[PDB]
Amino acid sequence: MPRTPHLLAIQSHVVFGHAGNAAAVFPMQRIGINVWPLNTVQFSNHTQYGRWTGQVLPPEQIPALVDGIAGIGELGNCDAVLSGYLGSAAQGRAILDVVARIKQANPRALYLCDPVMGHPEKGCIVAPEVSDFLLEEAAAVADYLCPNQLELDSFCDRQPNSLADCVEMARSLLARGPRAILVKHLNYPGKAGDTFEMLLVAADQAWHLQRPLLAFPRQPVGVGDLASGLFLSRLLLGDDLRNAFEFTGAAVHEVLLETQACGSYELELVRAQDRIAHPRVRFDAVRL
Amino acid sequence: MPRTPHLLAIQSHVVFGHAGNAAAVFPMQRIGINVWPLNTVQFSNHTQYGRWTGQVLPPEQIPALVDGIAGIGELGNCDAVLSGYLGSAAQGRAILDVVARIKQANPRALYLCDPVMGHPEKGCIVAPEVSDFLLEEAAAVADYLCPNQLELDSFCDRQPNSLADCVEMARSLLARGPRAILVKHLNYPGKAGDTFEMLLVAADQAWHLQRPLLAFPRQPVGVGDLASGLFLSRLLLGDDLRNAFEFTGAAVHEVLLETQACGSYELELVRAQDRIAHPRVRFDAVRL
Ligand SMILES: [Mg+2]
Ligand SMILES: [Mg+2]
Repeated sequence: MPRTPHLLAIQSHVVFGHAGNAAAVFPMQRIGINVWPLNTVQFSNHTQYGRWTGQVLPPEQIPALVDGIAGIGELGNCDAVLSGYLGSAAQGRAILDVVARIKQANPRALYLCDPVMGHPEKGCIVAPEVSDFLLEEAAAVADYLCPNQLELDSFCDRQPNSLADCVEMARSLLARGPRAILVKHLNYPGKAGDTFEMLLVAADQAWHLQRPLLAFPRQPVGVGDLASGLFLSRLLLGDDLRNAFEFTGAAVHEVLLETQACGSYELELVRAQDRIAHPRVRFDAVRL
Repeated sequence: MPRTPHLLAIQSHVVFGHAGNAAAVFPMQRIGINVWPLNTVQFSNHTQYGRWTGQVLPPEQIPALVDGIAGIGELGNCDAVLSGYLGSAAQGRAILDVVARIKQANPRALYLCDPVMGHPEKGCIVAPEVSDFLLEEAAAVADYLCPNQLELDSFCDRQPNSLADCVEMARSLLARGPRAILVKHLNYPGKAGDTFEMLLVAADQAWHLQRPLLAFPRQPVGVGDLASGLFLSRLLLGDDLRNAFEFTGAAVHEVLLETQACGSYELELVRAQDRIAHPRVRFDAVRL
């Protein structure tokens, strides 16, 4: 059995429930990744409850922690950096500094950026300096950029007419530097109302993944965090682009099926773990 | 399949490597526990490297976080509280306040205290107010108290002549309130030099567990954290005292075997995970 990959995950932490690192870390470890969790905040619970308690790490604590890891000579063992929601451009910059430092120590390290500008329940909830930093700075250094449709539309300053337009939008982002664009959640006029769709676009290839949309009274939080981390993990474990894409789609569906069957608002990560590791159902990606 | 237990784990976090919550959380989730990780610190790496970076949570942030969970109405779902190393008596008190609040919301909740006063590599490294708080306050409310021999000897103000004396020492701690005393690491005159031994003592019963001591150039950190969390998890999953005890012994040995076979200083938790969930070898406890 080959060496276990190492991944530095720089996101929110919640004590109860699942969001950010609390949505991603356990699933990635479960499928064979040594995760280094750098928690950018510690809250009681995620913000979508409309109430929470906790303090946010000042952004300088991010490169300080990485400096500590450099101090024990371990930074070269890091195979990837993963980021998600950012509370400020200052936090974003601290993350990019850490990405550059890790790439210095290991030139093969990957950076995956999950740009978060809001959620479908509300709209854009991020300051212009955050959305501007994501496009102008993070996208310029990210190996993999993983927007939802909201961020895709903002990045491109374009609203799609069709699935074709979403494909061209993702393609147009490649000119910025990333080797692939994962659109983790599609929304375009004429998309079937009962379907959850994803796109993966590289210069090489374009893939469309379709699965049934599950009904919930309240949209569970951290699905994007889960998808991003699993996708990156699969790539570190040697999957090609299409197989990482299909695994992610299949594993996220298992979590959601378990979450739904339990009547839970929080993702049933522990209960569904065997089906994260080995999903029963595999939805095939279609080439565009 | 029965409901997944919930456990609040209130300990240190390290970004790289394994100690405190970073030694315990993943293994407990892996065997079927929903863990609520409340990180009392976030350091770059554990302190036994002799260098590290990070800030410590002020102790008032502990009941504040739990207050947040109460605010979303979830505190009653907590089945256990787990603590380990304490940086101050003030931190200890905040943990006990949280234990009392949880026991109010769920009278069946268990508190397991892993009292940490040092490690065998050095000696006692904790202030008298910490070691005094552990005995006088934590032991008075803990359902399960899990000392190493160092803490057993300090608590009893007694040095053992034999294994028999260690048994009587553990027994004498029951008068303080705990339903069982797990001595996670035994050391007494005449113990075989190549053996790792544990005791579990309840009013009911006394068990001795023996396994081979593995050779390492540097003692791996977090073995006690791993053992405490697995033990408690097994009890939440319905094991009796002897079976929780034997599972813990077996699962910790698998991690150590993988850690040793890799030539690693840090615990190989991810690599060994299938053998945490289902240990190959089971060492039988012997009744005393
Ligand atoms: Mg997200
Ligand atoms: Mg310990």
